[PDB]
Amino acid sequence: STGSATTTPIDSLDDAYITPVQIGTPAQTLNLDFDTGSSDLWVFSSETTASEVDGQTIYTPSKSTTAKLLSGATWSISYGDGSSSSGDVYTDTVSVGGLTVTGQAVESAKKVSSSFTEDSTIDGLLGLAFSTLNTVSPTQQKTFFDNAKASLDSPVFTADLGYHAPGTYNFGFIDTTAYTGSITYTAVSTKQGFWEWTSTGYAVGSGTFKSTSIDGIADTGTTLLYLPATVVSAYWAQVSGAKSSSSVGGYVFPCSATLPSFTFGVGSARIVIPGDYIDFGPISTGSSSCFGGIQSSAGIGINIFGDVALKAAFVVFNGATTPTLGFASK
Repeated sequence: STGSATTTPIDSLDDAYITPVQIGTPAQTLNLDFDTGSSDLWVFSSETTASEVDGQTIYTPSKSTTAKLLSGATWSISYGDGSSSSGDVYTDTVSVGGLTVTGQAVESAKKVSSSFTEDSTIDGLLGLAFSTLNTVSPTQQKTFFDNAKASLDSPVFTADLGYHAPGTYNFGFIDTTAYTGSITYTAVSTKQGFWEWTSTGYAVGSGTFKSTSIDGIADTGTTLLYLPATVVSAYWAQVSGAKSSSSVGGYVFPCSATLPSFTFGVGSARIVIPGDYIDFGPISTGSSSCFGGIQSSAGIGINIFGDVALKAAFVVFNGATTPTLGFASK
């Protein structure tokens, strides 16, 4: 089997991407944030504290003839940005782009943090990291991809995120018309539960490529590109007037600037992020100071190849017995 679904930016800055997902019988379609950095499929629901729902579409398990409460199961997750959610668990039928999994764990939120409430466009998350990170207790549950992968034509999914435009998540096949050149594959460590890999280096604009190992994670659920402070300082030094602002929480730059590209290495291959992918717009409405899309990872503990990086590539998440990642230009 295969599936193919369009993913759409939630706003004009590409702050996140949402993908429609059918849950239950009859189908209830929710728009979920596909997140290769986590491993829970959780949704706003009829069980979510009413004051914490503000415009989201909810899953109502009592209206699904295939929903079954997973007895005794609870979940609770906290994300790297400080947001969180928790609740109980159903199993139900879940379909993405024509690919159907029966008995998928659907984690129904009883509580969500304010950042989720305040984002009316995101109805939940669909985790695509390794199932070892799933938070369901006392019996850990499998991700949608883990449940589907034996049925797929090939045990892979691909992320093709757009810049200020829709893109595609495919399951089970590699669309050879969706990229240019070849796909370069690179080794993955699953020891932390992530799609963790080592970039071979970087360049700023037309500058010389610096060969240096940068261990990080491919994370579709993180907006920005978080890299070591040395790398980030080298990038922003090429933008007149850019500075790290402690009050804002990262590098900012004059909105009148023209940003240089940023290149990262995948083996001997090179992925070029155009400068305008690095512009996240005014820090507050009407400001002429703009927020940068490349930020230091120093306070995180891990480097993160988030959407800023991934949207410059066609990315293969190869879930073979030994997982690998692939990157192509597009």
